[PDB]
Formats: sequence, structure tokens, C-alpha cells
Amino acid sequence: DPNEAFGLITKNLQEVLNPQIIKDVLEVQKRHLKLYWGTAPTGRPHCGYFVPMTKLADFLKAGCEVTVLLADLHAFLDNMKAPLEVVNYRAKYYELTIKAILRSINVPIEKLKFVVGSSYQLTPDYTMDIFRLSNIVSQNDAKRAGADVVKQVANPLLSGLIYPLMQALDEQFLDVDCQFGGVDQRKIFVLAEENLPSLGYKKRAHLMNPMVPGLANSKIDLLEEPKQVKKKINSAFCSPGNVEENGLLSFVQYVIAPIQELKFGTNHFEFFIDRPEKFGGPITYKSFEEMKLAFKEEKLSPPDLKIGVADAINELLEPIRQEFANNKEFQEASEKGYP
Amino acid sequence: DPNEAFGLITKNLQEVLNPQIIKDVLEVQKRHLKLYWGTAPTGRPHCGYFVPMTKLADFLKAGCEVTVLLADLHAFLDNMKAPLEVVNYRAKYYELTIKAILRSINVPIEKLKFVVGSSYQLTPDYTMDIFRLSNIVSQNDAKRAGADVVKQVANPLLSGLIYPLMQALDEQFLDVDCQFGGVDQRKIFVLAEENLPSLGYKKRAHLMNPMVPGLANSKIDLLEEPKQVKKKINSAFCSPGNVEENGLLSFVQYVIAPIQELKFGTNHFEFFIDRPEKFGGPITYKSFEEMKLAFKEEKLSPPDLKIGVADAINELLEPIRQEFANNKEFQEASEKGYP
RNA sequence: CUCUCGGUAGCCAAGGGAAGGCGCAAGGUAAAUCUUGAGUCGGGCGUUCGACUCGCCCCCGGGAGACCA
RNA sequence: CUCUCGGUAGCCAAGGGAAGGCGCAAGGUAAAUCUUGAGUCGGGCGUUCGACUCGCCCCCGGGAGACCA
Ligand SMILES: Nc1ncnc2c1ncn2[C@@H]1O[C@H](COP(=O)(O)NC(=O)[C@@H](N)Cc2ccc(O)cc2)[C@@H](O)[C@H]1O
Ligand SMILES: Nc1ncnc2c1ncn2[C@@H]1O[C@H](COP(=O)(O)NC(=O)[C@@H](N)Cc2ccc(O)cc2)[C@@H](O)[C@H]1O
Ligand SMILES: [Mg+2]
Ligand SMILES: [Mg+2]
Repeated sequence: DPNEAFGLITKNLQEVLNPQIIKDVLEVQKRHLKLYWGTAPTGRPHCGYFVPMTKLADFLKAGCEVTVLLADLHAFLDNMKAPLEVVNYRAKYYELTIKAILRSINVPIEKLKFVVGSSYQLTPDYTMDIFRLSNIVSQNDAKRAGADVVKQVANPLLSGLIYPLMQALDEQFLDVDCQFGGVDQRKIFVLAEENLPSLGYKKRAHLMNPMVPGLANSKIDLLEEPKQVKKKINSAFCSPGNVEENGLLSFVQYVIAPIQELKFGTNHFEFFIDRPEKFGGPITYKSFEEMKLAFKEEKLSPPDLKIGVADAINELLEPIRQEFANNKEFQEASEKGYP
Repeated sequence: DPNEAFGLITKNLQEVLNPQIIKDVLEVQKRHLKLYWGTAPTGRPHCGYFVPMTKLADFLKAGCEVTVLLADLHAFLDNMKAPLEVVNYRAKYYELTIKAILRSINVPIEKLKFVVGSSYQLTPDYTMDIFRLSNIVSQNDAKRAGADVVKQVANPLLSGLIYPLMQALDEQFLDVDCQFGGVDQRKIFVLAEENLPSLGYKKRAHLMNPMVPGLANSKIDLLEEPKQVKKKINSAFCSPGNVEENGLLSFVQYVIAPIQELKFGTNHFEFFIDRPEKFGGPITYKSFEEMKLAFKEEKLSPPDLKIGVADAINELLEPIRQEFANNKEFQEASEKGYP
């Protein structure tokens, strides 16, 4: 149903650009929306990745044609974050990490498409379109567009300017109506909207998830050891009463709640905190806002919040950790992709 | 003979970078030198092009494997100087112009190879190497390298930065020992020398011809009408005695002399000037330096120099003009490439 | 290619017998004030009793220059 | 996408009844001094007696902004 589908597609997002495009596809064209989410097989994925994964689940639930682009070439072009022979293994590592997360939160992944960027990004039609776009995008616009995505270094490389053009062309070459990513992709997303019509290609809608802030070593690896989860959580900034600058609270806000909501309805939020009897007994918060207000009113202390978040993160990571220990290909990709 | 060959290859050049490479090819490897000259099918070629053409003749005479690269894609990437469908016709126009010049100065062109840049520049191996080089060349270096070749505009396009990288890779993909161009190519040439070894490819030698200065509408089209040649020559700067800033003198220096030398030996320079009896009779200068000294000593006036240069340019252009009027494909390429 | 400035703890660095500043970890959660502790000279070959320092060759990075403008 | 500044002779531009500056062409070769001549408002729809000027919609370019920094 085109209204229900639209509701599922846009829920929990910070920003939707060109919703009319999605609405036209669902209501006028009367077909399933084609979208993709792209990731550069760069460093090891962290707990921040849970946010896009919940959205992928919403998309599949809505009947969308969902593709994950393993942007291997992009990983090379971003300041050589992934080099030459290592990127292929990283692409696999990413593929299996993504599949483990989604399976860990009970999402059926049969209809999820995986495309490796180099499988079309080295064809003549694509190269020609790089040239065409490079003729339309200023040096200053390509630099600005990639500013919050491409690593900014003292002596910037030409690769950094090609990166955002290629991300825009991918929309066309993947044949989608829509691209999904974090709000940190906005500048590239807007570049795509402004420039693809100049090439003869249609404008695409854009879906953006909120970013889960750092904790400050300020992210948690998706295969982090329980004791390392303990340490990273402990060192996180946490002022009594401060809810505005609270990485742990925001983690619960943007990761725990949506994963729990993936049971169903905005009516399942149960956060257990194993509080020591000395400072009151254990407590289970039944809504996020209640948990938020508990902290602001200084009823929930920072150390108590740390206990609850570490236990919940450890809960989430367990099945991903277990899939890693059971899968040798996953283990091989880890070893060869990160020497 | 490796010494004679080297003499022919380097004669009349302003600068030779890495002569040891050429010497190694001719003396140690004991084979013919492989080189290329590249041109972007951009505006209509002018009388400046005579200089590279005399060098091509020297190269073929030396036994070199000579390729002219019709850099169609480059013509597009230089501020869209040649667009989309027009460039193909311009490439042909350039091919036939080049062949007419060389035939007009009695150079056998059978062994001259022509390659269209797009015939390999859109292959996956090339695209991959663009990415590799873009990872090694800074944004600042790509900008500087193309500064005197790529048109500098108020709002520079990304295409301008890709241009010089592609010119460097062409050396490898054309499988040459050496690239020939004007001294205005030096910055790109040096970029190629500094960066190709990083990719695993060998350093190439570089041959650079001097530039024939402007006359100041300050260049003469290779199909310029006699009366238009008259006008452009007349308006050229020419101070009595000034040989240091004298576009016409420099034209004789770098175009007339080498074309005449293509009879043979540095011992044929005959410049006829149809001087009106009022200011002395006609005069034929037997060496350039004598003609130069005549002007410095104020024995040869600016208007007299204008007469001689216009007649000589008209002499050179005649057979090219005649080939254009006899060749319909050449005529078609002109009409469709320059609407 | 030519000139020029650089390379010293993860980062910013001062300098013929290894300063600081940032970061790191310690010291009902963390941070921030504070006071303490851990953490070697791009490479080679020389000259010297002894080289981070002096001589040479090399490797890497920045800036500029490189017909004309 | 949001905000903001622009679009007027080839180029730089000042501005409810088309300034300059550069360039161009003229005025024993040319240039340079000099003095003279040629050369209409991004588009549409309105409001008005009359629009370059006022109102709206559009098209094009620059700069910035766009979670956080
Ligand atoms: N902490 C976080 N919270 C929420 N989301 C996070 C967090 N970290 C990364 N993400 C989100 O997960 C996605 C993958 O991150 P990434 O860094 O691997 N990907 C990129 O930077 C993309 N530029 C890769 C890409 C390449 C080509 C394309 O056509 C499309 C995309 C990004 O869209 C990002 O917004
Ligand atoms: N007035 C002149 N005097 C002497 N030579 C002149 C003159 N004008 C152009 N030339 C010389 O003729 C050659 C062709 O000029 P062009 O402007 O068409 N070519 C370029 O700018 C080259 N960048 C085109 C190229 C592209 C890819 C390559 O792999 C190699 C080359 C250039 O090497 C130039 O030095
Ligand atoms: Mg990544
Ligand atoms: Mg050209």
C-alpha cells in the first residue's frame, strides 16, 4: 500500500529530499521503489552501522528493491584507505558483516542485492560519464561536496575530487529511484540532484538517517570483545544531567530503540539497567523519553547508564561475534583485509 | 646510425629531457625509437603547427616509429573546447590538415601512425590507471601541471585536472620511449616523468620544440585567404630595429628556416623580399642571422619585412588550400566540425 | 628537470660530549581545572676518540620555478 | 535543497519618461602617447499612459550553508 510503504520508507529518518519522486513511483507508476545504500570497504564497521541496517529492514518490509553497493573503488579513492589487493577482502568482510547484523536482528536477506562497484565502474559508458560530469562540476564544487565524507588531508589528492562524481553516477548506473545514506552524505546527495539532469539522467530522491555520535576509540567495533566494550563505554563523556552532549544516551536513542522497534510498533522500548542495590535497585525504562528525563532530573547516574549500555551493546554483538567464529571465509577476509 | 639518428631527433629543439633514455634505446637496445606527438582536435590549426611538422619529418628520416595521437577526449576535457558530436569531425579535420602540411613540404607519410585517443582511453585498464594516478597526484600538482595548456577560467572544471594525468598515461598506453611536443607541454611532461614510475611504468624522454610567438587575430589559419594573410601580417607589431620583440622575424626563425632546411643542410636559407625600388631593390637574404642583423642595423624596414613574410606564408599555404578544395571529406569535416 | 624549505616519541615540534605543547595511563563514571609517569634523530657511506649535529650519495614530502604571460 | 549575491554592446561594468574603462576601425608598417566613430537590458506573465527600473513565475552563474566539526 503506497501510504504504508511511504511510512515505512521514511520512518526514523532525519531528512528526506524530493519525497515527490518516491510518491510518484509508488502512487502514479504503481511499482516498488528501487533504492540503494553504498558503503566503502574501508576500516572495520562499527556500531554506527546498526542505524542503516534498521532502515534496510524497513525498506525490504515495504517491498522495495534494495541494493547494497560495496564501493570497492571508492574505498581506494578515499585517500587510499583501502589499497589494491586488500580491498577485495575488505569488500567480502563488509558483505558478511552486513549479513550478520541483519540476521542478528532477524531480517530476512534473500531479496537483498549486493553489487561490487568495480563490476560496472570500469566500463566505457561509466568512464565517459565521469568525463561528462567532470566537465559540468567545478573543482571547487567537487571539493566541497566530498568535504565531510572524503578524509581531509594537508595535501589533498585528485582521487578525492573524483569520489563524489562517481557516487552520483552510481545512482544512474544502478538504475534506482532513490539513494539512502547518513546525513553525512548530504553534500554528495545534493551534488547528484543538481548535476545528473545535466547529463540526461533523472533526479533521484534522497533518504538520510541521523548519525549516532561518537562516545568521546570513540566507536565500538562490531566484533569488539566484551571487556573492550566495557572500556570504551566507561571512558565515554557523561556529565550528570547533561542529555544534550551524551553519546551513550544518543546511542540508545538511535540504535537500541529502532532495533527494539524492529519487534514491532513504537510501543516496545524496554531498557534494563542492572543498577546495584546501593543506588536503588535494577530499573527497566519503558520509553526513551522517560529514560531521558530520568537522566536530566539526575535520577539516573552516568555510571548506571554505562552499565545498561555496555550490557545491551554486548547483547547485540554476541550473534555477530558468533557468526565470525563459525565462518572461516569471514575469518579469512578479516585476516587478509587487515594485515 | 645511432649518432646520426640522435642528431636528427634532437635538432632545432629548445629542450631535451632525459637524452640518456633515447641514447639507451638507439645504442644499447639497438632499435628504432618509438615516440608520439599528441594534438587536441580543438580550434582550427594555425601556422604554428609547421614547427612540430618539421620535427615529425626529422623523426621519420631517423627511422623512428612515429605516432600522432588525435586526442579527441582531451579536446572535450579542455573546457569543452570541442563538444560531443563535433569532436569526431574535428579529429578528421586535424588528421587531414596534418597530412596536407607534411605533403606540402614533401614528407612521405606512409609510416606515420594515427591513433584516436578514445580507442583506448575508455578501456578498463586505462580507467583503473586514471584512479591509480589520481591517488598519487595532488589536486595542487594536477592544477599546476596543466596551467599553460588547459584554458584557465574564472571557475575551473574538474576536467582540467584529469587532462594532464591522461596525457601522462598515454605515454604508457601508446608504448613509447618518448613524447614530443612544444615547450608549452613541459609541466605535463615533467608530471609524466615524476609519476609514471610510481605506477610501475618506465620513465620516458621528452622532446620540446620552441614556440613560434604570436604576431601581436595573432595566429594565421592554415587555410587563411591570401588577403586575410595580408591583413594579419600588416597589423603585427614591428618596431624599427627591434629583433627581440618581432613576431614576423621569429616566424622566419622557427618556421621558414626549418622548412627550407628540409631541402637539406643548414646551408639553404634563401629569403626573397619583393622590396619596392624606392627603398632599394628586391633583396634575397642568404642566412637568417644576416636578415636579423639587417633589421637590427635598420637596413631592413618593418614594411619590407611584412612583404616578404606575407609572400612566403602565402607560398606555404597554397598547397594546403588546394588540398582542401580538392578533398570533399576534408571540406565536410570543416563544415560539421565548425558550425 | 631547476631552485628552495622540510623529515627528531602517535601528532606539533626546539636542538661534536635529547626543551616544550598535544595525545596516551594514574589520580560510585567520564570530562575539565591540577600535581606525576611511560614514550628515540628518513637511509647508507665517510671524516672524527665520540655524529642528531660536520662531509658526500641516496630515499620521501611541501612550495615555487620551468617559451610567453 | 536552504540562504545570499549576480546576469545590461565581445569583455569589465554605472544605472518609472541608456555613464564610463578595455577591446574593435579611422587617423612607407605596427605599436604607443592623442582627438573621433560604430557597437542594446537572461526569459515570460503582469501592474502602469509608458518598465532596464515595480510585482510574480522561470532560466543561468558565483559564494556560503546544510548531523558533528
Ligand atoms: N556512526 C554512524 N551513525 C549512522 N550512520 C553511520 C555511522 N557511520 C557510518 N554511517 C553510515 O553508513 C553508511 C556507510 O558509510 P561509509 O563511510 O562506508 N560510506 C560512504 O562514505 C559512502 N560515500 C560510500 C559510497 C560510495 C559510492 C556510492 O555510490 C554510495 C556510497 C554511510 O551512509 C553513513 O551515513
Ligand atoms: N605557435 C606554436 N608554435 C610551436 N608549436 C605550437 C604552436 N601552437 C601549438 N604548438 C604545438 O603543437 C602541439 C599540438 O598542440 P595542441 O594544443 O593541439 N595539443 C595539446 O595541447 C596537447 N596537450 C594535446 C595532447 C593530449 C594528450 C596527449 O597524450 C598528448 C598531447 C603542441 O605540442 C604544441 O606545443
Ligand atoms: Mg566504511
Ligand atoms: Mg589544438
